Amino acid sequence: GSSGSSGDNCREVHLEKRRGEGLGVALVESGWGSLLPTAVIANLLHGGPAERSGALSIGDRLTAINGTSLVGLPLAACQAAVRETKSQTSVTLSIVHCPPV
Repeated sequence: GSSGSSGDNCREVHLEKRRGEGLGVALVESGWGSLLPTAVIANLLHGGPAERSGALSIGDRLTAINGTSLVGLPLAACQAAVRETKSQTSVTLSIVHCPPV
């Protein structure tokens, strides 16, 4: 049925880049958390396929890319996976969508 319940709090953001086009994203290693670290956007290329979106901005925490659960993996992994997209003409970024306290 229509899967919809308090469990997964994220936002799927698909993009359209050119074959071999730099995604235009900069992630780093974060400590904040409970058991494992998270992927936090350190910097973004003001003028890329990811930024052009407007929603994805420095800070947001990445969870996966094009269907690649990165949550848990070290920054290196995310840095190696985020690069692959370069060749791809599409990019699906999924970050956390927490409510405005």
